[PDB]
Amino acid sequence: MKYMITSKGDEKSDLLRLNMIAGFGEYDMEYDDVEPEIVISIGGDGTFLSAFHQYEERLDEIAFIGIHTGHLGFYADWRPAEADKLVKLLAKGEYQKVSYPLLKTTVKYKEATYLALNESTVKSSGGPFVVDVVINDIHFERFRGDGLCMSTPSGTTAYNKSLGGALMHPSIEAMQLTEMASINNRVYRTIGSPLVFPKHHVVSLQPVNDKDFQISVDHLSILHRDVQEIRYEVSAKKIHFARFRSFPFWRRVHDSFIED
Amino acid sequence: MKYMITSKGDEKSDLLRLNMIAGFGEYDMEYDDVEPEIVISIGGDGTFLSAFHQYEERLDEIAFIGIHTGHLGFYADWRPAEADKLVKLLAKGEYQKVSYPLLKTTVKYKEATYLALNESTVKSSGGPFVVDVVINDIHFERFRGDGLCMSTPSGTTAYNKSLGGALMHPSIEAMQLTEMASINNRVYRTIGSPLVFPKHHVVSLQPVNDKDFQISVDHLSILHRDVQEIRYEVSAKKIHFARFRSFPFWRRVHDSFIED
Amino acid sequence: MKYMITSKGDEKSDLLRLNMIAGFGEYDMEYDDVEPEIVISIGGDGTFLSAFHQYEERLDEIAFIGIHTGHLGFYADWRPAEADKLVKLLAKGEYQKVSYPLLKTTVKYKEATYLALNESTVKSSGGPFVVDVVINDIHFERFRGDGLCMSTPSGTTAYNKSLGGALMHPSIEAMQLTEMASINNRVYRTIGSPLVFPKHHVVSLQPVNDKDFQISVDHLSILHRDVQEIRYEVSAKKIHFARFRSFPFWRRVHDSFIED
Amino acid sequence: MKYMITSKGDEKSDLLRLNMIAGFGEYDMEYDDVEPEIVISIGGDGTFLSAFHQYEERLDEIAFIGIHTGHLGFYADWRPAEADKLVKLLAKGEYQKVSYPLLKTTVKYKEATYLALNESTVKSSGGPFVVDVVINDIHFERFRGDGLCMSTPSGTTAYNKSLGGALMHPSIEAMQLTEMASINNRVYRTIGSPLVFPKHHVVSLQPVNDKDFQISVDHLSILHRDVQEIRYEVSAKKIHFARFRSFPFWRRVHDSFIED
Ligand SMILES: [N-]=[N+]=NC[C@H]1O[C@@H](n2c(SCC(=O)NC[C@H]3O[C@@H](n4c(Br)nc5c(N)ncnc54)[C@H](O)[C@@H]3O)nc3c(N)ncnc32)[C@H](O)[C@@H]1O
Ligand SMILES: [N-]=[N+]=NC[C@H]1O[C@@H](n2c(SCC(=O)NC[C@H]3O[C@@H](n4c(Br)nc5c(N)ncnc54)[C@H](O)[C@@H]3O)nc3c(N)ncnc32)[C@H](O)[C@@H]1O
Ligand SMILES: [N-]=[N+]=NC[C@H]1O[C@@H](n2c(SCC(=O)NC[C@H]3O[C@@H](n4c(Br)nc5c(N)ncnc54)[C@H](O)[C@@H]3O)nc3c(N)ncnc32)[C@H](O)[C@@H]1O
Ligand SMILES: [N-]=[N+]=NC[C@H]1O[C@@H](n2c(SCC(=O)NC[C@H]3O[C@@H](n4c(Br)nc5c(N)ncnc54)[C@H](O)[C@@H]3O)nc3c(N)ncnc32)[C@H](O)[C@@H]1O
Repeated sequence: MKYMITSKGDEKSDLLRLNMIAGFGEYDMEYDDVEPEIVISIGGDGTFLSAFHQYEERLDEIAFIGIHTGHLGFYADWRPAEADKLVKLLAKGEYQKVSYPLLKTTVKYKEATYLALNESTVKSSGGPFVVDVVINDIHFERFRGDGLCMSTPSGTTAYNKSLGGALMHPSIEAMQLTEMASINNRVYRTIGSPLVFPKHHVVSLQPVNDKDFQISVDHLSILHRDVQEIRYEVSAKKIHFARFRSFPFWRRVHDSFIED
Repeated sequence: MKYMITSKGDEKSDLLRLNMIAGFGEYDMEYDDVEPEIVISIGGDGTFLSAFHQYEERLDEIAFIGIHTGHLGFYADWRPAEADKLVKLLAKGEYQKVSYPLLKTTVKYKEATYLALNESTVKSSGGPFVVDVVINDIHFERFRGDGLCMSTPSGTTAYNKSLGGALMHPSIEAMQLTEMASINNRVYRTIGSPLVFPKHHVVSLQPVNDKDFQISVDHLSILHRDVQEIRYEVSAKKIHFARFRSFPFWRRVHDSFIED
Repeated sequence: MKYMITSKGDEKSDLLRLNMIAGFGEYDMEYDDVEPEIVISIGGDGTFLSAFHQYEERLDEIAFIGIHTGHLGFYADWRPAEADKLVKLLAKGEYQKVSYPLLKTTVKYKEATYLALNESTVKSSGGPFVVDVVINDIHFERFRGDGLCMSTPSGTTAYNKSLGGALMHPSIEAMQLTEMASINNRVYRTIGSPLVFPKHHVVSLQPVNDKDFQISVDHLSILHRDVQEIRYEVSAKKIHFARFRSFPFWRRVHDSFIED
Repeated sequence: MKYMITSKGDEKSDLLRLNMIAGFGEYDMEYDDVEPEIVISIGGDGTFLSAFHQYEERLDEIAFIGIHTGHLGFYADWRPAEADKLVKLLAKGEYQKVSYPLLKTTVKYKEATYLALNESTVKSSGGPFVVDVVINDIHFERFRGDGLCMSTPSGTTAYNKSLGGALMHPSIEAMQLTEMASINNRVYRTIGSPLVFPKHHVVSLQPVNDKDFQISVDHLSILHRDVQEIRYEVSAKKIHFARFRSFPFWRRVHDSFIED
């Protein structure tokens, strides 16, 4: 089975990568970073993010594995000392697949589309941030403030969390929108609360004056000029994980935030 | 078709109720508050809550209608001046059904079960509130504070909202747990963020010292003594609404909180 | 110099108390719990609270000392192993005084007055909590929700903190009001933000319907019936601490919440 | 008495400015925008901000007046239709002075100092924002997130408010620090709560890796490279308002946020 391995780049991660490759050499496993069926990421959640985007064009043909070298990561839930056990199980195909929902972002000017594993956020180019929020073609509110964040289920433990958003189990096909320092006057009104949308619901952000926005997708952040619309919806695409043992999302949340 | 009508009790509501009954008299409609197929609530969301609990034993045989007399209610989304149009459509059966998820609460000592349309909350009898939160048999945290609130999707716009919870579209089969003034020390740790659970996930609250709790279910609030466990899960039962026109949840949220 | 010692009641605290008394016996120190000039509290912040209220009638003649036996307390900032050094310094009068502001609460029906070291809160007797907030005789808002909390500066690290309140340096003569799960509709409006008031500002809570309130003052909580007004203001009275070394408030905040 | 008038620039504001000048011509009043004793700002709070910074070098020789043309502003608390009454009172010197505290910001690389009427905030140049917070020379925390905001008392109703900060009466000489989307892990810890500092307390932000910061002061925002320290403290300088009638801060808060 074709596979590839990305690395954080530091000494610890590269040597672990080299050892796993040597181990894979003792099995019927072909290293291939062009069309792998298995992508192993060694490092943190930031390394896993990169691995995901590196292969976002063939998400349906890939099963991802995360190794943390590293504090306990949400995506990288494998200890380094378990690497040898890992190469074994991967070789004999003793694993099933677990899928998480993704977020689709469409920027219309032409138009560009992006896929997020964590979230996509929108900010202004420097001036004040003012946008109209439209839900399924119905004007919901005019948001004034620092920006808006639209998170996937697995992304709720990231940026979303810092903004007061709720943590959602990744078996729920939804996206969550949170506010960033909204102005609430006797003249300016936002909902304040995070909003959780189901599949097929479309949230559209529309410029009021300034048409330039700094739009981020996970770790990537690009300036978009002359934007007519930003469109959010639960993607039809999903990310597939290879799971060899039980590591429940809530236990992962506990170990990362409460006590490990 | 059998039907019944509850009223807020004030002059406006009772007279509207009497007029609708007279109108139903002009059709093949039998008033029956023992086995109605249609329950019409005239008043506010508090009146609708009562109507729901009054008939929670036959939820699968009933379609609910809410009339607000009344500011725009989340459950009571019919204007009084539309009552005559309402009686018409109900008579000719020109309506489909919309269902919302419900919350099941199980209190073990024996055990009692309750059904919530909005939420179920837990507080102490007076002393400090300390409970262990267990998710699917795994200890998640030890909560210290004022209490915990477990909300249905449609209930997220109620008490849940005041506690910083997210608003969830009621087509999502989930429950949301929020904290009430949790103590977060260098010794006491809670997740802080709201938690959204899917169907079949079980959240269990377990006493640490005091075994007495003030437990609320929607408008009802009873003291429970010698509690061994409080168990939350998305109910297998659902509430059924009769819908005659489009009134989207998000538009309802907008009209109630942003601008009507 | 007259002195007295209160104890948490457990083995550790009582024996420490007995040892300190024996140590004081080696100096010109008279034990007196009726008119002490020095009150030593051994236990936690809950024990210190009790010591304070036990002697709130002679606050200007007393210097308080807190010993934690015990995690690091905000009021009890002395390690048990430092007790012997403590008895020494207290005997030779090698200490200056540090004062913190207090909160005065006046309940009118007749009227009762209370003094708080941490905070005073107001809740309903069971029904909904609705009160008019009047600042210096000007109606500020009508609050609907679970309740209101008025905190002293040193109390801001307590209940106030759990409600989203700010931490205030105790050299600032002020009181801070925070909300408890306020309902914010398109019909019900509260400020949302905590409010910090200076000396001589008077905040008055006035019933709208229900005249019965559960009113707490620090650890004490009594039901008041037929209340006409609750009045908050920075007290003219202050609590006096005896300080032998530098232990800055912000360092105390750090050790309690960040890392000790 | 020397005076000057700034304007929002729109038709309404300029004509009001021209009329007031004509009115001042009927009295012993000399227009002078180089050394005015009275600065009148016509527009919004953004116009008042500009007027303040335009003359921040002679704050002790100036009394500011704000006219809103305009919704009710916090600094611009004069209705346009009251302009004629205003010119009268100003001419006869029938006014006393009210002073609000200011915030001093010192950026060391050399060093630059800035004065804020509302707040000063710090963000990263694009990468992650990581800084060490030092209070009076004692390391308090390592902040990871979007940024930090340090607000004056009168500024608490602005940006500070959107970040969950408390509203402080401007008679209190203090500054308030609030967080912007802080990361709180089991490895990263911030206080979370807003912090209110008194006069003479110094808060210092120190780079951990990236030494470049986008630093804002009210409406102004400049990038600073190779920063060694950002230092916050309550300024010795104060802004002076000319007051002709009672318009209490809390009433101003009410009219702006609750109901006008
Ligand atoms: N910057 N940053 N992130 C540091 C933390 O991000 C973590 N992380 C990561 S990836 C690490 C990384 O480099 N991430 C870039 C991410 O930082 C997040 N972020 C940003 Br941008 N601003 C943030 C902010 N202000 N607070 C918290 N997180 C923020 C946001 O999720 C963005 O995709 N993914 C998750 C996840 N799903 N759940 C919980 N944590 C996650 C890493 O473990 C690390 O601990
Ligand atoms: N108390 N109260 N509730 C007043 C508001 O509750 C509204 N309401 C109602 S029912 C009215 C009533 O009497 N409700 C009792 C409910 O009050 C809510 N509640 C409580 Br208890 N404490 C609250 C609090 N502190 N803040 C806000 N809501 C609170 C909680 O949802 C409880 O079930 N249902 C909803 C709903 N699903 N979404 C939004 N609003 C709802 C009514 O419209 C009314 O405006
Ligand atoms: N309940 N309780 N309190 C537990 C914590 O209170 C601490 N404490 C105490 S006293 C301990 C005690 O028994 N306190 C009763 C206090 O509990 C606080 N409280 C209440 Br009531 N409800 C709370 C809640 N929901 N969350 C946090 N604190 C709450 C409130 O301050 C009340 O006066 N004083 C302080 C203080 N000034 N700053 C920080 N912590 C303080 C103790 O150290 C203990 O860790
Ligand atoms: N951007 N903006 N501000 C719009 C509002 O700022 C108001 N304003 C102003 S000045 C208007 C303006 O142009 N201000 C620039 C200010 O915007 C504030 N600000 C920023 Br930057 N980001 C914000 C944000 N995300 N949310 C709220 N306010 C924000 C911040 O206070 C900054 O100094 N001062 C006050 C004040 N002291 N209290 C309350 N409101 C104030 C104006 O009335 C206007 O309604």
